Amino acid sequence: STGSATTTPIDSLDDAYITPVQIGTPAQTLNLDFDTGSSDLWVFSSETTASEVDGQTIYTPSKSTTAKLLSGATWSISYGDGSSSSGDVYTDTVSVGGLTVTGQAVESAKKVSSSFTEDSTIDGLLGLAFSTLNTVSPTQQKTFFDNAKASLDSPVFTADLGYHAPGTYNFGFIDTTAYTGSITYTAVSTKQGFWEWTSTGYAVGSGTFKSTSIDGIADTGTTLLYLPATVVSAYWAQVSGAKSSSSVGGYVFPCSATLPSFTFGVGSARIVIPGDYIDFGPISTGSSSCFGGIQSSAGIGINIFGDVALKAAFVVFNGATTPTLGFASK
Ligand SMILES: CNC1Cc2ccccc2C1
Repeated sequence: STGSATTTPIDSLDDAYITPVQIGTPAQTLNLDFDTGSSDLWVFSSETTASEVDGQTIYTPSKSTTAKLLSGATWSISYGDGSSSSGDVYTDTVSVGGLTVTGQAVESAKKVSSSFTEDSTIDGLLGLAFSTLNTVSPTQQKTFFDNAKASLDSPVFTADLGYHAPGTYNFGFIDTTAYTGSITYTAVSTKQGFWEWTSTGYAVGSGTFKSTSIDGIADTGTTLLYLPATVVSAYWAQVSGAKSSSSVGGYVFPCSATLPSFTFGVGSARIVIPGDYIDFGPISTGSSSCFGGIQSSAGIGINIFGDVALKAAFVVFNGATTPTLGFASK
């Protein structure tokens, strides 16, 4: 089998992407944030504290003839940005772009943190990291991809995120029309449960490429590109007036600037992030200070190749027995 679904930016900055997902019988369609940095499929629901729902579409398990309470199971997750959610668990039928999994764990939120409430466009998350990170207790549950894998034509999914435009998540096949050149594959460590890999270096604008190993994760659920402070300083030093602001929480730059590109290495290949992808707009409405899309990972403990990096590439998440990542230009 295969599946193919369009993913759409939630706003004009590409702060996140939402993909429609069918849950239950009859189908209830929710717009989920596909997150290769976590492993829980959770949704706003009829069980979510009413004061914490503000515009989201909710899953109502009592209206699904295929929903079954997963008795005794609970979940609780905290994300790198400080947000969190928790609740209980149902199993139900879940379909993405025509690909159906029966018996998928659908984690129903009883509580969500304020950042989720305040984002009316995101109805939940669909985790695509390794199932070893799934938070369901006492019986850990498998991701949608892990459940689908054996049925897929090939044990892969691909992320093709757009810049200020829709893109595509495919399951089970690699669309050879969706990229240019060849796909360069690179080794993955699953030891932390992430799609963790080592970039071979970087360049700023038209500058010379610096060969240096940068271990990080391919994370569709993170907006920005988080890299070591040395790399990030070298980038922003090429933008007149750019500075790290403790009050704002990262590098800012004059909105009048033209940003240089940023290149990262994948083996001997190179992915070029255009400068415009690094502009996240005014820090507050009407400000002439703009927020940068490349930020330091120093306070995080891991480098994160988030959407800013991934949207410059066609990305293959290869879930074969030895997983690997593939990157192509597009
Ligand atoms: C670090 N990324 C996590 C945190 C978050 C917040 C809003 C939407 C998605 C996600 C995944």
